[PDB]
Amino acid sequence: TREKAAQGIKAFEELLVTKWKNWEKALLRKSVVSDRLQRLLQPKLLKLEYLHQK
DNA sequence: CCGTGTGTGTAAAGAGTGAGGCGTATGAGGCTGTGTCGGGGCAGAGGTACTTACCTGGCAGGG
Repeated sequence: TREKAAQGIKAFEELLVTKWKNWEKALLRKSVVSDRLQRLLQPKLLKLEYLHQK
């Protein structure tokens, strides 16, 4: 299995394709939005906390 | 008269929840012990009609 993984190979699990469900699309939209917000907020939150501690 | 454009069977995926049994984990029980801490009483400050009597306002005199 080592030799087969090397030289490249596609195991059966890695080839499974599941058709995307309607609700998964909304879930991904909400996920992207929320994580973009968190990444934008973390810097300002740390800035504010540092200012308060100062 | 042979092109093609649409239907159809029926189990095969595709999810989509849902269910059931089993196996592991937990508990409860005295026991005995030892540090500790919330706890839970524990009392405690500390905040219907008629008649008679009594009181008040008024006008009156007195000095």
